Order: sequence, then structure tokens, then C-alpha cells
Amino acid sequence: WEIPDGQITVGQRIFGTVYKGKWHGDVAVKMLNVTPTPQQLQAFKNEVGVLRKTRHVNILLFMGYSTKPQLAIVTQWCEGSSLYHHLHASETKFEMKKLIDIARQTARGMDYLHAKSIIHRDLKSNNIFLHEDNTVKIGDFFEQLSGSILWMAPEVIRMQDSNPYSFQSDVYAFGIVLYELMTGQLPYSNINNRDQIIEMVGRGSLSPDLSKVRSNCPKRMKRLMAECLKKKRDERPSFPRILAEIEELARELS
Amino acid sequence: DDWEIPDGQITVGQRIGSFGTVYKGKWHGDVAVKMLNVPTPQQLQAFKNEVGVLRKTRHVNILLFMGYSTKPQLAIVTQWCEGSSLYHHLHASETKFEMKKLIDIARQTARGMDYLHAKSIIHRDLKSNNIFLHEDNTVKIGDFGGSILWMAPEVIRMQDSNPYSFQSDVYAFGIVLYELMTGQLPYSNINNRDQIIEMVGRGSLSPDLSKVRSNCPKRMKRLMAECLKKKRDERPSFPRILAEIEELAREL
Ligand SMILES: CCCS(=O)(=O)Nc1ccc(F)c(-n2cc(-c3cncnc3)c3nc(N(C)C4CCN(C(C)=O)CC4)ccc32)c1F
Repeated sequence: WEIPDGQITVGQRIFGTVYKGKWHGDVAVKMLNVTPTPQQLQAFKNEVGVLRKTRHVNILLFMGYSTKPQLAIVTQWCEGSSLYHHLHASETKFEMKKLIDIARQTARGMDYLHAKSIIHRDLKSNNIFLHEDNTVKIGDFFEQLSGSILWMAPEVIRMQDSNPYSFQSDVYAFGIVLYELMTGQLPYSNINNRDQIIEMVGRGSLSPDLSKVRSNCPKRMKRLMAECLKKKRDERPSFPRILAEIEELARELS
Repeated sequence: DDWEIPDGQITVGQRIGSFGTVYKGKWHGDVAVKMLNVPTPQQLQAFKNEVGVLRKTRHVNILLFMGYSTKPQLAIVTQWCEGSSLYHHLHASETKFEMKKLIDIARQTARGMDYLHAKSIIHRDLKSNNIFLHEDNTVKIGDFGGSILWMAPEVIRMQDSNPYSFQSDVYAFGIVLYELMTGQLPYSNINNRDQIIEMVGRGSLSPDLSKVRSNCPKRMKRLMAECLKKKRDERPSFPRILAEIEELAREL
């Protein structure tokens, strides 16, 4: 899928540098300013290999990768903004039907990812793009420092090996996104302190209150959302059941 | 080779077409499954090669191939799009489309065809019925999937022609432009299959450009006529067509 250098035309810039380019129509190319790094080259190869096996309407359409001018990924161009900008920044009055439709499409995309054992580690409402309208597209998804291995303390050695991301973190992020959709605001809106939220969520003391959900939201949706926010990882359900429940609730509520 | 959807995962539904029988199925959301009346290894290798041809297509304006199934029946599974075919919009429904929407549909089809030809892919059955309008303004294109020594010089010449090429595709694109601008199928007066076949084969008949809408620009009609050249070599290449269409869209 390597696109030659001369074929790709660069355009306006809108981590990593993103630019809206023109290549057989509108595309978006993300390149990193480097002149690169072999470690970054291996990471780019792994990211390209992960992105190549993805074909779904609700997943962003990867179109190619370029390596000659700068290590870069070229995908389709979609008109609109992120769900974070729609709900939080503009506070657009979204009908409950549009909310449950966005939820169903996000669930389709996540079920597709998990069916391929692909782990979207940074799933958030800011990485959920709304092409046109009511069309969801998802994107923006080992001690390398070999020399300083001996001098680091057991505090930092143990931290580098940790691998917390799994399907359960993804379903928790999906539940938080459902909270954003239904309430219309970021969770823990009162607590404007990062450290407090981090500590209270790490100790499981704080969870987003489902009481602030909009009155138009059905009860089954809130039940599924609360089920996805289980503190214990194993209690959280798998995404096929989530998609089935969302589709059933949408069919019931027309 | 690694895109086969296993059996039982795909749930079939109502038939929405009957090249191949089309059905709206459910597999990680709404999908569309096209099935073939055919299980033989010789045919299986050809199906695998066709799948490999379909795998090198990733474009917003090209229909999204999502997988192939061989266990219950040999079938191709792609995305599901809400809407109808451009043929249904213009001819069957006669939806009042603004000239901006028409030139945008033309630009999207041109992007898709230029991408296909850039991959050295020859869409042999290009027609306005294979252009689906997802939502109501997103174009999706699909339906594009020896005894030589013993043959006499009379019959050998027929094999050497190879009539399908990029020029046939740009001719079909010109016919699609005619449908877009006029709003009706070409040769509406004749309505005879054999007569039209003969007269177009001898180059005696061309779609009458007088029935074109008044709103259509002159550059668009010029490009359309350039794509309908009887001689294959006179027809322009799709990159130049895409550039001209983009410039005309920016101007208007
Ligand atoms: C992607 C690689 C290219 S491919 O060469 O491999 N070919 C291929 C492979 C697999 C496929 F499923 C379809 N295919 C999908 C829909 C589809 C339908 N509805 C929503 N989304 C998609 C569809 N519709 C079709 N017809 C009959 C039209 C005609 C008129 N209509 C009216 C009057 O209403 C509606 C529909 C025909 C084929 C269709 C393929 F073209």
C-alpha cells in the first residue's frame, strides 16, 4: 500500500502534524517532522500493519502510507468535527435518536476492532469524528532507552513494563463516551483538578453519576452504560453483547 | 487471502437485487452481500484472484469491500449505504437535483474512476445503475469484479482486439455525464436495442447533446463530448478530466 512520493500532494495543516491534501480527491495526511529515527520507523511499520487490516464504514478509511519525504499515513478526508467539539464545545441540541445512532455506530466500530483483536488504547469522544452527520468514524490510535537500563530505580523499572490496556479499558472508555452522549457534558464536571480525578478513579472512589443523564434517555441505555462501567475488569461485558443491546433498544424505541 | 469472513457470522436478510443476488445482511452492523449461483477449486482460484483485485481499493467514493465468504455460498460482503442508485434518482425518481449537486456527483465519480485507473483497474461494467448515493450525496461505485494456436487468422484477429480498456470506461463516464446533465437515458427517441447497437457500432448515432440542461456549463459539455469520441484515442485521460472537473467546480 506504499504510495509513491510524487503522487501525494500536500496541503493546508489543520502529536504529529496533520495536513489536508489532495490525492485522487480530498485526503488527510499525518506526517511527523523528523530527519527519522529507526525506533520510530519500527513503530510506524507496526502502526501501518495494524491499520492495513481495517475495512468498515464506522472506522476511518486508511488509504496508504508514505516514507520518502517524511514518515506519514494518508487516509480519507471527512467533513465535520469531533463528537467532543459537537457535544461539549458547541453544545448542539442533539435529539435522542441522533445520540443513540452515534452510540450504535461507535459500538459497531468497536465490535469490529475487537473481533480482529485490535485494541484501541486511546478511545475518547475527541477521537470520534462525525462525517457529514450521524456517520461515525474512529481514528487517532518495552524499554526503548537501552542505555539507561542499569541506573533506573525499581520504581521506574516496574512502571515501564506495565501493560494496562485491554478490551476492558476500551469498554470503560465506551461507557464514558455514552455518558458524554446522554448527559451532554464531560464526566466529573465539578472536579476541575486532574490529580483528584486520577486518584479517585485509581482508588475506585469516584464514578460518573448516571443521575445527570437526560430525561429523554431510555432506562435500558442507562443500564447498559452502568454495566460497562464496572470497576472490576472481568465484570465488564464484551462488545458483541453491547452492540446487540444497543440495536435492540434502538429498535424498541424506534 | 486474509479477508475471508467465516461461515455463520453473516446473517442474511431481504433480497434487494438480482450479475449476482444482493441481500442486506447483518455483520458488525449493516452490510450488503452479493452472492453467485456457483464450489470448484478451479473457480475458487479465480474467485480468490477477483478478491485480490478488490482488495487494492480504498477510497471514499469507491464502495468499501469488507470481505468474502466461501463456506455457505461464494459471496462478496461490502458496506451498506442508505439511499438509491443514481439511475433511480435521475430516471426513476426524477429528483430535482441542483446543478451543484450534479457537478459534485460528477466530481466524485471522476475521483473514484481516476483512483481505479491509477491502480490499473478496468471497470468493465460502468453504468449509472452501479453508482449508489449513500445518504443523498456520497458516491459509491461497484460491480467491477488457451486454444490460441489452433485459431485461424480470421478468428485470431478477434482475440487481439481486447475492447475493454480505459477508453471504454471514459466513454461510460461520458454517458453518465449525459444522464446527469440531461436527466434522461440516452437515445430516448429510438428505444430499440438492435437499432441502437448497430448505429452506435457504426458511429452513425451519438447521444443528442441538444437535450442537455441549460444550467450545464460549457466546459462540462465540452468534456462530455470529448469523452464520447468515436475514436478511442481521442478520448481524454481521467486525470485531466478530474482536474478540469475540479477547476469547473471551483469556478462555479
Ligand atoms: C465493492 C467492490 C465492487 S464489486 O465488483 O466486488 N461488486 C459488488 C459486490 C458486493 C455487493 F454487495 C454489491 N452491491 C451492493 C449494493 C448496495 C445496496 N444498498 C446499499 N448498499 C449497497 C448493491 N446494489 C445493487 N442494485 C441492484 C441497485 C439498483 C437499483 N436500486 C433501486 C431502484 O432502488 C437499488 C440498488 C447491485 C449491487 C450491489 C456490489 F456491487
